[PDB]
Amino acid sequence: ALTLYQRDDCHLCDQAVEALAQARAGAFFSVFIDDDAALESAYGLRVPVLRDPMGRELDWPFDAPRLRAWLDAAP
Repeated sequence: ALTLYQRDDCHLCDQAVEALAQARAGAFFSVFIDDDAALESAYGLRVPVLRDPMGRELDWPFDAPRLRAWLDAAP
């Protein structure tokens, strides 16, 4: 499963969600940075950001082909 770091009320984050569906990425779980100072400082200017089990990260912007390619480029 992937980890999608995002914040509440963000069009870019909603778009990442759609990219995950269109690229047919597998399972993913959202982690909202809003109430986490540490996550805010680390991803506050980058969200939405995708992170895989290996620890690799893909920062917005990314469309279906970039996402699907990033996934297939692992590990």
